[PDB]
Amino acid sequence: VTIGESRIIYPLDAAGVMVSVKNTQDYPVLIQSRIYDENKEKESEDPFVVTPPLFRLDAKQQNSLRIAQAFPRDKESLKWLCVKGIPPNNCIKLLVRPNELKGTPIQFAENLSWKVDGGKLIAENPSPFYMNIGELTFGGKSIPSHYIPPKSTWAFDLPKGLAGARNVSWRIINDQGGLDRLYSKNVTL
Amino acid sequence: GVTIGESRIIYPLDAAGVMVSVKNTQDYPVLIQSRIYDENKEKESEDPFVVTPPLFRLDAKQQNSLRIAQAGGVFPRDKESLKWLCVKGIPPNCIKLLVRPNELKGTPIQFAENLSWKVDGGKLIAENPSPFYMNIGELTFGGKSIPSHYIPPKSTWAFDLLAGARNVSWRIINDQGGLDRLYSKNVT
Repeated sequence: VTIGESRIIYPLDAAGVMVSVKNTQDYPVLIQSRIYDENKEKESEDPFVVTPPLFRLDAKQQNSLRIAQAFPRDKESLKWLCVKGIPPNNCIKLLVRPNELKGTPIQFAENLSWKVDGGKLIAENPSPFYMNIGELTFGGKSIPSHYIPPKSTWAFDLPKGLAGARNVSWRIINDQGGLDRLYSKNVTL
Repeated sequence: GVTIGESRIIYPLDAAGVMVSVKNTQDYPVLIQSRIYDENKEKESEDPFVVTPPLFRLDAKQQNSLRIAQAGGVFPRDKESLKWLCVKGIPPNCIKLLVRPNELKGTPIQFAENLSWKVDGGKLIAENPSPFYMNIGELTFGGKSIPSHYIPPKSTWAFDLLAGARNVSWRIINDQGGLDRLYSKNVT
């Protein structure tokens, strides 16, 4: 059972950040750590280097990884750190954040606007931060979470029975991995 | 299996409640039992917080959320207080809960450098003058790793241990659950 949802905030053009990994089992695991693009696809040339990229983490052991940059300055960019283990898969958001950005995601959570078209509920995020939805309800039905990209949109597939629905509520996940306060709006017609 | 970073919950002292998600990573359903404990993971006579729902079903790979609401504990306004939320998954995990007065200026990383260190009685003793828990993520003394423990606010922590050694290096864990920059000092 996991509590909360960690994310890594990488200040844009920092030389690197350190990240702790822990083996929760009483057996050793070989872990491979790699940074992927926002869709967990391997990039042509990795935008980040992880050290050690591959090592043996013994039973109950904790170890630090170095993540080093190898980007727009008006908004965040999303990558993923994925740690894959086998005997000798956990993906976490790596939010590349320009120092130029003012404020934090919770200050912009209320600013999402919503439309319905083509059977989808579409969020618009005018802010420079990923609005990482952690709870989403439309017409009283839970909708699976997905981030709303900065200065962009995200369109959610809807379960049956929601034609005509108006009422959306949401919570973002804050930088600390917790769920923020609830906001409620009607869909713009 | 392999956890990345270390989540904590920041509870503003004046807040009615906070919310956190819980996920069942197994391919079978479990019943989630949640409770709040004191800083030593022991039950209090009257729980200073209430978690709802205290018991619920999470099916395979499903997630839901818990509400943690203060329930009458009187917390000081001059420093942080530490509690634990512990969750157990049962067929049909503990996280720090840091109570933070709105009166406090700054965040932990702004005071991480201010730890000072002494050695007495075979222990390495950290002094934390700040009003925040300094949650150690990495600690070395004389080049040897020392198991981490929080350094409580306006107080101290003594680590079991190197008689000649004077050089301490440390990283705290920031509010986001990540490792902060490295600091080095010699003991006083």
